[PDB]
Amino acid sequence: LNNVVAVVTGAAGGIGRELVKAMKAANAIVIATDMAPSADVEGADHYLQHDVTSEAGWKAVAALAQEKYGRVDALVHNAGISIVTKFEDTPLSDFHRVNTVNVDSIIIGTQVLLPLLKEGGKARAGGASVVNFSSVAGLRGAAFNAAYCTSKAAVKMLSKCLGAEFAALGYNIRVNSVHPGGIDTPMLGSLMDKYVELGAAPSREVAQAAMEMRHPIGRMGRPAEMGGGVVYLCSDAASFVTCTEFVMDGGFSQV
Amino acid sequence: LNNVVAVVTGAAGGIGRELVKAMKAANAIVIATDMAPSADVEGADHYLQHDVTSEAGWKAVAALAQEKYGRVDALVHNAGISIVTKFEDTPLSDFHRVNTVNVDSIIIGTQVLLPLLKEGGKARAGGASVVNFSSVAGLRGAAFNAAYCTSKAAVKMLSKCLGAEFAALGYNIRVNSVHPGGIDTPMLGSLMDKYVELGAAPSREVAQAAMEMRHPIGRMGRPAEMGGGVVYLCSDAASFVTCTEFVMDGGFSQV
Amino acid sequence: ALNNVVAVVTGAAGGIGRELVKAMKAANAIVIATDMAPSADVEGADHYLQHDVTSEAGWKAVAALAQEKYGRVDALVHNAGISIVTKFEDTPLSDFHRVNTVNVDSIIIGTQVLLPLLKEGGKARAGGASVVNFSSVAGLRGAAFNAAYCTSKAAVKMLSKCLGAEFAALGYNIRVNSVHPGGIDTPMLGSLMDKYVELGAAPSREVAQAAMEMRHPIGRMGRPAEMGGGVVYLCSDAASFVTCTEFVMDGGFSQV
Amino acid sequence: ALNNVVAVVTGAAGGIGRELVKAMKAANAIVIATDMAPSADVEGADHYLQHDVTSEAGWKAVAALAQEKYGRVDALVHNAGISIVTKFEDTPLSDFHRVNTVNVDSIIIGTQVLLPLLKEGGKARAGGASVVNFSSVAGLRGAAFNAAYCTSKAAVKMLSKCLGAEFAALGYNIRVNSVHPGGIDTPMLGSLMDKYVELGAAPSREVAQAAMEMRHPIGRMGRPAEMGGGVVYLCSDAASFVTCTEFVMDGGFSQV
Repeated sequence: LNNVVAVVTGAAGGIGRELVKAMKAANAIVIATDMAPSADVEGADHYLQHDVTSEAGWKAVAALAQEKYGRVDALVHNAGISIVTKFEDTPLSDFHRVNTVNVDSIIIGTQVLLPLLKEGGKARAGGASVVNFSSVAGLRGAAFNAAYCTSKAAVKMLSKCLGAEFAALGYNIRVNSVHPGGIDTPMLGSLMDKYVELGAAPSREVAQAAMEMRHPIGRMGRPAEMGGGVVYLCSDAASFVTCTEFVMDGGFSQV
Repeated sequence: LNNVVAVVTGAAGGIGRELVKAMKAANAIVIATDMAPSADVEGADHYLQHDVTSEAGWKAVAALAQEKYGRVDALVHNAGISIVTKFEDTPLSDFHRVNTVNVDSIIIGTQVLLPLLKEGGKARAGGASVVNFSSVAGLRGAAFNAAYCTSKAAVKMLSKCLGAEFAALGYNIRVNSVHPGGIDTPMLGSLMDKYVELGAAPSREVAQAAMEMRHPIGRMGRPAEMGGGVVYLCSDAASFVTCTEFVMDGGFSQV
Repeated sequence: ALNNVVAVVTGAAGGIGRELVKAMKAANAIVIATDMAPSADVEGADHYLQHDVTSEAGWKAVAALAQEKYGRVDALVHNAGISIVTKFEDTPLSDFHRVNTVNVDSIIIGTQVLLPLLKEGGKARAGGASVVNFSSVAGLRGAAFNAAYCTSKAAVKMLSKCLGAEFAALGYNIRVNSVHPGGIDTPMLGSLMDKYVELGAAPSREVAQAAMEMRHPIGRMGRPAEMGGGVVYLCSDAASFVTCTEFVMDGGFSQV
Repeated sequence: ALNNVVAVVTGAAGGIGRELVKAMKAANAIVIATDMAPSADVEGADHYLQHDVTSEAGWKAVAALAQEKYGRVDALVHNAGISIVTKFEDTPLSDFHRVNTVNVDSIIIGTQVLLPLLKEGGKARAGGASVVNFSSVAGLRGAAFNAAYCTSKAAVKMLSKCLGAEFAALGYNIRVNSVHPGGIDTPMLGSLMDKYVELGAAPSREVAQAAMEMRHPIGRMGRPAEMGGGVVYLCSDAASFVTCTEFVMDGGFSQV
């Protein structure tokens, strides 16, 4: 990932934090972001208090990189929220509230960074790499998981839309969705806990008697293994990778 | 489909009326609902003017089935929109306008027809049949169908999540998904005008053939051909057909 | 709807074998049910023939009748299946080959011998002649102790769409549809778990059946009867435009 | 991280095969490259062998070189391919079988005989060893005049969701993965578009060439070289939690 201007949202969460530091490990010129003021950022040159649900937010991202590097050669649409809760008890406003961050996190972003992710596509042979974080829960939907699965199913599909159309409009901006599994983040630290609140679990360790084993590979993911193809995608390695479904899920779904 | 109190939104759609007709030879009690005040909706047995995202509107359709029968066996949504648009020029409103008529017509409407749906699986062994139309475009990427495909993707996914959640909470309601290709409808129609106005297809003759040749069946799907697959869905012959990418394309996808 | 439809169903004296015939006759299309059984008590099945489905000499004899007796086939039904449950490391090469042979080659030879009698299907119903390839969720998804089995099914799976696409824009009118049945109750499936326990993967045959049923959101397995109308539908012309399809009748099992 | 990783590589003299080699020694992993070709100057490759993959002999020709010289296999590769286009109704079952053993059996004795060293390959390495099989677009979506091919590449796809799932639930650390490439311009994929005239698929050769080009949302025909990158990933332990799943390098083809 040499001479590549990047950016990554949500990179102060479990997966987020690593993606920045293992993208300077990739030696890409990262810019980090998160909802928060400012704290400890490793590798990344610059940070922005960011919420992928804030249009004005995003501009600040464009105008920065604009001055800062004058191009954008990567984009990891990452920041997103996972929720588990009774459907005939969930409002429509909850349903949007998920999409807001997970789906319309991708769009307003990439619309704002569109003048930029142009320039970046041109100055590299492989292209401007665009990475959306869907899931396995966007591949296979889950029970009591209704609005969380429809999120990553759009984060599945929007990608195809973004690769093929951008290809259409000439641009060389590769787009590719991302499909993790039941990642060990403190988010999921209290999401099995929410399978409990819906009865399907006597205790927290009996729902944590499902997620690892729905994986053949037999264990909760770790937020380390996830950067490996993320750099890959962003780099002229995956030059010929568009529209794709990049899946790292312990063989969760195949089975 | 004996003793089938069944609901058919957008019954004045190209596909709409022909499902209405093709459920009568099966001998079902149809309920035609649409945006129009009253037309000659051929086949139906009770007609409503029905805004498909109006919450209190699905309470006038839950009203009648409650009135006349006190059960809902089948639930078929249909009123589904497609914009053709330049992704970077697309309003988010208009992105927000499609998830609403389509994806968000399920989250509301089922809840209001849910009371009479848990009745269906008690009145019928083969259960209660909920059919959100998805489509091929909500399976696979299609540029300048940028705000249309993501929709039916969740329409693809939720179907799953609902159907799964209901069966996990021992409702006898199954939920499937129909995925028609470029169906000889006034929807497959004048969107080839949009393509044209985009200046994206040269002519409709071109546009016709691009949507003709992506099916190696050559023809683009007659609305009554989808009749069979709907019927099967509703029946107790489809009592093991839940949460399915049961297809009807003529060859748009698998190749 | 099955009118005028001369059909060939294999594995007829099987479970899903018996039932397919029943429902097709219940729609009232001329079944020509076939199996390896020397003779078979099959409700309605207008015909019965000892037919080895790997054997060419087999489909020959199928075709003799279907020509002489109707001079066409309107619905070819490869239901003829075996299942092999075994560790890849221990699975002989030929075990792989015995399976594919019976479940893919079986299918291949007759869509080649009965292909003549299918081209008239191209003619006798505009709604094409209905090829009904029985894959499975093994054809859909993967499994431990089902190596050769799933691979075999996924050839069936794929062969279908090859035949959906070829037989189409060659003018031949023939739809090829792929049924992928989920857990279906037979002294086939009611004993395919034994093996996992025979291996020892599961302690008991109760537990063999446990996660079996629960791996479908619906929570149970399938009736032989609950595999009925899906063939009928494919063989019904309500779907003249429905080919290359994985017709998934598994109880959502795959999708979640 | 392709360091202290002993590979094995088939279809070596093949055009992609060659790209795959360079792009893995310039990552500093320990190559054992294999092919049937009599003579091969396989750039990057530490060792070349003359190997028949429809042969446990050929496969135990590999095994000794990894037996004697090293003591493990960390990245076995199965890269051989035949790419037949045939009329379904002009494929003998033999021509069906020829495209089995080179394409599917090759992966079996590759993985039955090398299984010990795959295990030994999975002990020093974190997320484990990987088998990174080579299917094809054909192996996922369908296409005409690829009957025996698109199956053969489907019988890859699935075999490996079998093999992925069977080893992990065996307490080995020996991952199994697959790629499905799109249109890669090679002499391997060379004048095969002539066939799409000898039958009559599209008028000429260069509009058959651009007919293949058309489909691709990416717009262009890939390169042999491009595969290697998405092969250099899967093998490394930074692609540890990638198993059973179908890593895709097609250029958008499948996705629209």
